[PDB]
Amino acid sequence: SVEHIPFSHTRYPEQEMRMRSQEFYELLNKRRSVRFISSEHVPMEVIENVIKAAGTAPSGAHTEPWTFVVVKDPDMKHKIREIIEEEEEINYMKRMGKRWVTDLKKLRTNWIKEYLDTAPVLILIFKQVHGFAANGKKKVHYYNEISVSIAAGLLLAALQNAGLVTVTTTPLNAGPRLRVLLGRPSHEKLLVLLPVGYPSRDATVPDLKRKALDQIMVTVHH
Amino acid sequence: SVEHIPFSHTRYPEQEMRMRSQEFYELLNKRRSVRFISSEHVPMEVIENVIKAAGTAPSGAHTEPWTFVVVKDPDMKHKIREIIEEEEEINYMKRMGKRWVTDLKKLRTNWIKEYLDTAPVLILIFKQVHGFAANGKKKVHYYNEISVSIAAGLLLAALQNAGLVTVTTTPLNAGPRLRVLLGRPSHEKLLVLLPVGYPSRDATVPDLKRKALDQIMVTVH
Ligand SMILES: Cc1cc2nc3c(=O)[nH]c(=O)nc-3n(C[C@H](O)[C@H](O)[C@H](O)COP(=O)(O)O)c2cc1C
Ligand SMILES: Cc1cc2nc3c(=O)[nH]c(=O)nc-3n(C[C@H](O)[C@H](O)[C@H](O)COP(=O)(O)O)c2cc1C
Ligand SMILES: N[C@@H](Cc1ccc(O)c(I)c1)C(=O)O
Ligand SMILES: N[C@@H](Cc1ccc(O)c(I)c1)C(=O)O
Repeated sequence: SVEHIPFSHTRYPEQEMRMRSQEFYELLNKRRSVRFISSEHVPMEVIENVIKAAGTAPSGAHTEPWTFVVVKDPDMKHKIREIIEEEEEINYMKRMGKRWVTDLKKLRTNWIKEYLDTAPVLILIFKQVHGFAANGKKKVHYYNEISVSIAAGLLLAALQNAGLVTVTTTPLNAGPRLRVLLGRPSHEKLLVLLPVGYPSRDATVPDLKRKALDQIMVTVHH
Repeated sequence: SVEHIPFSHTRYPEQEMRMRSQEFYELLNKRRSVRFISSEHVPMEVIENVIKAAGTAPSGAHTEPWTFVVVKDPDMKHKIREIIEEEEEINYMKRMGKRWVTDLKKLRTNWIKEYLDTAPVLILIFKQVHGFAANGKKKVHYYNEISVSIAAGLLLAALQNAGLVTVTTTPLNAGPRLRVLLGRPSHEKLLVLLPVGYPSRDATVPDLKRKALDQIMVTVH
């Protein structure tokens, strides 16, 4: 159907591979989810580059099932805020349940989300649960959720790389209202919302620790 | 429950932010899924650094619901190969269906997977659909699949950054046999399998193109 071509690869000497892999780990390790974000301007060129980076993700059968909806308009951001705070309040009060609520205590999150106003840019990542071809026939988006999550991962990496912060959020039950507000089609579903900017001078994060290597990696012999 | 501490941030001057974001895009853009992988040795230090990088992912309510199972043993890799080829053959013949099969023609994939033997290292990413606390009580892993996929994304980025290649694979219906072979617990499920190494001198990729920016980005006023 399409042509297959020689793959062109950039290879480093081993020592540099070692250093690169270490530095990249050290860089990503400094990524923390930040819930206090400055209103300070960020260059749209950088925002575009991080979205381009996300778009380089692999996807099931090459379907690229993602839409990155960018919101900079203050009225639109605030509209987004109110929807989310409204739904999250019901979430904390009742819909998540006691266990989940208890599970969140360590993070000190609640239903008020100031960052949705203060962050200069919001990125809403929509997955396309199926697509359409040019003739208007439906196309299957194999593993679209995983594919879009991988893209989101790349996006997260690209933000850290560029010196920006965010917090990956899942505004449970806000999806349908957000879809309508933002004029997205019925086959798109909000996956995560990323408020983007610099951290506030007064930003804090929970003193969480990541697992040791021997807690996430298992090597298997015979 | 735990303490909240000042967040420490590394910030660049804007111009450098621009250049960094561009270079990182250009680096990731050169990532392609590679299905022809050399048996040449790769430093385990690098493999560990890419797994460490994956492990830095955010996760729902801080649950880190992932297990990276590393396989270098040739017997064990071959065992993995046979399970997958066996299941994939049924997949192409019958289980995926005509539409999916047609959808894969452009990639020229079939049920034979030489890379599972030739790649010096296989990484099987397992999601923990729920976890256990130290007392043995069950813990909920909120959005574990998304959380693990995001980790996989970071892993993919880390591989490209270190000059390694792979192909993200989903060996449909091979999950249960693979979990048993590899001694993983019942609450772990194989998400993707990544064969890792250098590309074969003769590696090819389909001449696919990515969407234009204006095809993935929408700005809303
Ligand atoms: C969720 C997911 C599942 C995939 N499963 C397979 C697979 O089973 N076999 C395979 O050969 N490639 C698989 N791929 C790789 C895609 O076919 C590949 O990303 C796509 O063709 C675009 O190519 P690229 O990664 O070089 O940009 C998968 C990718 C994703 C995101
Ligand atoms: C799928 C997913 C959903 C998340 N949803 C939220 C959310 O709705 N609200 C929030 O404040 N943080 C959310 N987070 C962020 C996590 O709480 C955070 O990643 C975790 O506490 C560990 O913190 P760290 O990112 O700084 O390592 C989410 C993370 C993931 C992976
Ligand atoms: N897992 C099979 C088929 C396959 C292949 C590529 C792809 O993007 C998808 I979604 C499925 C295989 O490995 O051939
Ligand atoms: N979405 C809610 C609750 C929440 C918060 C953090 C988190 O890791 C998870 I999973 C859920 C909120 O944003 O507060």
